[PDB]
Amino acid sequence: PARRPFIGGNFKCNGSLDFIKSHVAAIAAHKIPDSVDVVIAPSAVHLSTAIAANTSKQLRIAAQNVYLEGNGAWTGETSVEMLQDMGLKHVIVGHSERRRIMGETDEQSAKKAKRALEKGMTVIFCVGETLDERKANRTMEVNIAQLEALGKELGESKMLWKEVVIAYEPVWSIGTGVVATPEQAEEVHVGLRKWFAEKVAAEGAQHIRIIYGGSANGSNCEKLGQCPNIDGFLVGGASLKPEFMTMIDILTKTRT
Amino acid sequence: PARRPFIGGNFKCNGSLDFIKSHVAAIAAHKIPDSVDVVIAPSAVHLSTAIAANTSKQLRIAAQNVYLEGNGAWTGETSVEMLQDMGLKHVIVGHSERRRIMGETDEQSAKKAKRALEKGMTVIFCVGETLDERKANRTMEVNIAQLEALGKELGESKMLWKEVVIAYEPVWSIGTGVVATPEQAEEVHVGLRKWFAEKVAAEGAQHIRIIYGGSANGSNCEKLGQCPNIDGFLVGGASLKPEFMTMIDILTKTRT
Ligand SMILES: [Ca+2]
Ligand SMILES: [Ca+2]
Repeated sequence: PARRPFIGGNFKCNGSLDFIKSHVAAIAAHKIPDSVDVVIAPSAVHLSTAIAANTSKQLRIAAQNVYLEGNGAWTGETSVEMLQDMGLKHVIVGHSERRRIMGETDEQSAKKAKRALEKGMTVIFCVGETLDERKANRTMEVNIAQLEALGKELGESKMLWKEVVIAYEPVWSIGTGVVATPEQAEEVHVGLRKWFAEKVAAEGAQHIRIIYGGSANGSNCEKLGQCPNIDGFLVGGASLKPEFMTMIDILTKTRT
Repeated sequence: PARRPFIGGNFKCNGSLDFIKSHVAAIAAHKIPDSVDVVIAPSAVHLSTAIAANTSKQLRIAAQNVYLEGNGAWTGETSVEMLQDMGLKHVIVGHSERRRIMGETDEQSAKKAKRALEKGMTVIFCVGETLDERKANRTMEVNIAQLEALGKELGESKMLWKEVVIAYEPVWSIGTGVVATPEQAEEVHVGLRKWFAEKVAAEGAQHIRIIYGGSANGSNCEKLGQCPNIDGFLVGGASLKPEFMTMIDILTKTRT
């Protein structure tokens, strides 16, 4: 029931070539212990540049999205095969900006994840409810439906769950500066542990990482990290700034 | 009423790092006259690699898609600003694989194009009808609705049309090996010229390029290129092969 802490930084649709070289170099220059997983996710056109600038043996690079077919006639998309050819092993799937703004459905998110996992990738799988859904008292029902879809696609092959990191990001917390309270986030995380224990495996539930995202930063992260079911963070805006490195330091001290 | 010929090659969701280096080098080694525009569009994660391998002063590199906002919280997307920072000036908008498979609407295609054009980019703007629509005798109505949307977004600023290249690709011809006959394609192109003359400008209609796509290759392209309203080609599968270079040679001889 001892879990390795995880922190991811999602650059989103931001960055120039020079900023990527500079900021990746600054993170890579920081001490990153071997006892914590640290991942950053640049925009797709910047992945090659980030890889070249990454001089750290610990720092990993992730893609922000992937398509759910292999190589073929899919103009504008990126395949799992392309990422692995570049040497990448991490990918974000189902981010709310894609679920709620660009119409990506529960099942499509689940199918993207399944294919990446079967190929041997680590998937940061995102779930979260909107303000309306929370007001209608549907928080846990929404979050569990999103996960259930993945369970459906995965099947009785529960071994693929081993490379899933679940990221809970309430939609009303994304980019708004309104971070959830420790009480709000821990409640949802506890909910998800119990679902995982019931629907997948009790021993598995003890080992899978569940991270919190949505306005997480260097000021508010320490208190959150003390919640027992919060294994780390998926960081948006702050991952573009010097305080990402400070978050790495605090995560290490809190949970290792 | 003399128009500069244009050929584009869309790699789609294909390629490895090594294949991109190798194939871009092979195209770049070919003689490309200054009297024809030649553009290739690698997948987004390969753009940097293609740029580095491109030793030609004539060859241009395009992106396969772009989003319709500037830099911000848009996980998985690419901005016009990112492309220009990389030194790119061409982008494909509204490819049918995105209209018909991934739900990209007429107006969204139009808004993507408008933003790219306002920033100074050249847009290869794709239109085309499905087999069902052609059977219901709606070919011209479909194609013109798709373009009208762009006219709507553009406005009384008809000067932005100067950097548009229209690509007609019947959907039933895309990736199927069923190329349209010269008669079928020329008919549609004539239709589009007349719309452009009526809704935009008679002098403009004399200068805008309209290219044909859909199973175009080195065997069937010469006859097509002799149609007066077909100014060149948007090439899919064949752009990944050695015959792309042969198509460049024939286009030059036919239309310059
Ligand atoms: Ca995030
Ligand atoms: Ca094409």
